[PDB]
Amino acid sequence: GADLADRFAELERRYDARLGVYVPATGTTAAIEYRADERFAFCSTFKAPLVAAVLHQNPLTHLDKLITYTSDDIRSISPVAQQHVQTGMTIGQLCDAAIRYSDNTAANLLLADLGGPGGGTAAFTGYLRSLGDTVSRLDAEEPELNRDPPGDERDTTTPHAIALVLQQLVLGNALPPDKRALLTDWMARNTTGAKRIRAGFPADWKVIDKTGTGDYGRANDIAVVWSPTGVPYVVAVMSDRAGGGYDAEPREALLAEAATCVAGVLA
Ligand code: NA
Repeated sequence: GADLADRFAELERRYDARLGVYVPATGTTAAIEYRADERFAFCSTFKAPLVAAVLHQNPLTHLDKLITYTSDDIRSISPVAQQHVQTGMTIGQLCDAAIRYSDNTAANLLLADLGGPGGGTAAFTGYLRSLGDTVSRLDAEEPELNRDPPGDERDTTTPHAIALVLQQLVLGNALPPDKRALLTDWMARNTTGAKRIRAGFPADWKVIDKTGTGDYGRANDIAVVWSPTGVPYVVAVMSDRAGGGYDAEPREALLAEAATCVAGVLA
């Protein structure tokens, strides 16, 4: 008799990694949970709820507010923002870049919009508290949030927590449907996750996601997937390879394989 947890454990051993998985239960399906209550660094996965917080806090007209910044605001990696130092970027453009290009400057600017220059990470955490998440915490802005040592609770979430956050944001009622549609669209057009959860699900499944990558071999992806018949699931996959040191290689393929196991039981 097979056991999916044993297969996740095999993946761990094969990649010399720690893997966390959460797929919330539905009316038709059991939860999938593997190290789901263990802490993993957010890395860039926080950018999706960040955009939700900004959407939540403001009228949609706020998307047109122009944010200006200088070259001294640029934090690697900022594929969009570093090309717009002269023009600035609107809040909407920043949300786009933060999700679709994992743009770090965009994320820091959004944190500043949310909670001001000193308060953004605290404001973000407070948004998660408002969704019922009492475990997650954001402490640093980009790029330091990717660099906490293993064991350090700063800048961490759990697969269970982030999955339930994403569930509420995309499938639930955390956002009104207009704002929900914007978040969903940005995630749907993400340029970063083709080799993660997307790679484990057949082509006839829709996948929207937000990736995260950091030190200690951290590679995460949080997604909402729809079956070919329109049935949605939230899939959170987190990993690290802390045993390898701060410069351990993040392994996208581990997330792809984890997602394959998930798809195998959801299909
Ligand atoms: Na400027």
